[PDB]
Order: sequence, then structure tokens, then C-alpha cells
Amino acid sequence: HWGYGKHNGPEHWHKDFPIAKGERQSPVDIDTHTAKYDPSLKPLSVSYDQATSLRILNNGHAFNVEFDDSQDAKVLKGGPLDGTYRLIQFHFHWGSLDGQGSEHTVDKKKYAAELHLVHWNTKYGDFGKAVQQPDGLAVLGIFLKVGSAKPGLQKVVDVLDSIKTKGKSADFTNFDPRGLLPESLDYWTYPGSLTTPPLLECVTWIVLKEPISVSSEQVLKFRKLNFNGEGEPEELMVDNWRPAQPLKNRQIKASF
Ligand SMILES: CN1CCN(NC(=S)Nc2ccc(S(N)(=O)=O)cc2)CC1
Ligand SMILES: [Zn+2]
Repeated sequence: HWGYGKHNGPEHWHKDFPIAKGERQSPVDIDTHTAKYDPSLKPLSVSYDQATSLRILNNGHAFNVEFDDSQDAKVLKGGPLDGTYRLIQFHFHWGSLDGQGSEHTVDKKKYAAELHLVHWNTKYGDFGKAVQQPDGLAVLGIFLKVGSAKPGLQKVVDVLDSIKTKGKSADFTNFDPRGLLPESLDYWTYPGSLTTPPLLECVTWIVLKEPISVSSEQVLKFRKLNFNGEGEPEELMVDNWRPAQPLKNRQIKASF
């Protein structure tokens, strides 16, 4: 029954998921002065023109926008990656206040939220097989700061009303994730894990340096969601982020 509360929060996860104290856990603080430019990095390729979203789901921890990954279309390639990774879902982590909410930090700076675009390595054939491989997943992480609105986000926030509580879902077709991307594809990369149980160490992290801006009004709508199911006492879905974990035997590489 893991969550983000006092009694079932990140400091508790290791009891059911001992890999919480592993060698390549996420997220991490990104120390910009220690990160090193890596010339071996190839150009990053974010090809989302043919993406087909299907649904949005409140899963009791976040909301996921799910994509039809039955065929190759929305893919991530290049950068640190070998091969082709298919987009399967995106979600956010966000805070109770604008000064916290991201998982990754940049010289210990917390952003108001963090977008995760989750992709799996098609050479393993299905997502389930991919999450048993050390190079199974690639997650493209994008910070959110509060300022001007992000027009490409508004459709997301406009449907949240209909998936307030855990287990609720709504149709969510024809959403274009290209509208969530910043101008620059400059990134940091390192090997890590899922940031929620079961914390599997299968992820290549690609974290963009340029945040996107969203409005106070847009993030306020995220904070009106519920962790709980329908009819249950309200627990606002806020602070669903895991803090920075030990870097251990890793180096963060910069694309720039
Ligand atoms: C048990 N089962 C394992 C598979 N899981 N599916 C997904 S897509 N999990 C997932 C969890 C966290 C991240 S994050 N936050 O690292 O991007 C990205 C993906 C669902 C639950
Ligand atoms: Zn995430």
C-alpha cells in the first residue's frame, strides 16, 4: 500500500522493494558543475508527429496519458540510446506549493513539477519484457516552472475534472505531446530507475535542461486531484514526488 504519506512514503518503500536502496536509483540531484559534456552522445530524436493518445487515467499516484504503442510511431531515438524506444505514457509529479514538486533537482533546485515521457525499447518486444532489462526503458524528463501558461497543456488540465479520483479514466484521443516540449533539446543523461515502486533499475534518464512554463492556474488544477477513490475522504494529490537518491557509481553526462 505504498504512497507518499508519512506512513507509506518513500522512506518506507525499501521494506517491500529493497531495490529502493540500490546502486542506480532515481531521481538524483544534477550537479551542473560536475556533469561533463560527452562528445560520444549522438543527436537526440524526438519523433512524436504520429503519436496516438488513447486515454487519461488517475491511478491513485498520478494521472497517466496513455498512447497506442501497438505500432511504431511516437518514438525516442539517438542521444545516449541504442535503438528505438516507443512512447507508452506520460505523467507528472508536482508539489503542494510552487517551490517543490520535481523529482530531479538541478544544483539542489526544486521545480514546481516534472513531466515524464515514458518509452520502452522495442527490441524486447513488449513493455513487460523490457522492464526486465538494464536498457529496457527511456524516460524523457522535463521540468515545469510557474509563469506564463503552456497552451499545449490546457487540454490536459481541462479533463482533470472528469478523473478526480483513483481508478477514474476518460477518453483522451488526438492529444499531441509535441506541445509539451521546450525549444531546446539540450539534456543531461544517466542510468537510473523508475521513481515509483517497484523502482526497477531499467531506465536511461534524459532530462532536459530547459524547463517549460505553465501558469499558476494550470498547476492549481493538478492540485485539485485526489489520491483517494470516489466517495472516500479527500486527500489532495499533491507532493507525489520522490526526493533525490544517492548518485553512487554514476556520472551524469551533458549533451551540451
Ligand atoms: C508493477 N507495475 C510495473 C510497471 N508499471 N508501468 C509503468 S509505465 N511504470 C512506471 C513507473 C514509474 C515511471 S517514472 N516515474 O520513473 O517515469 C515510469 C513508468 C506499472 C506497475
Ligand atoms: Zn514519473
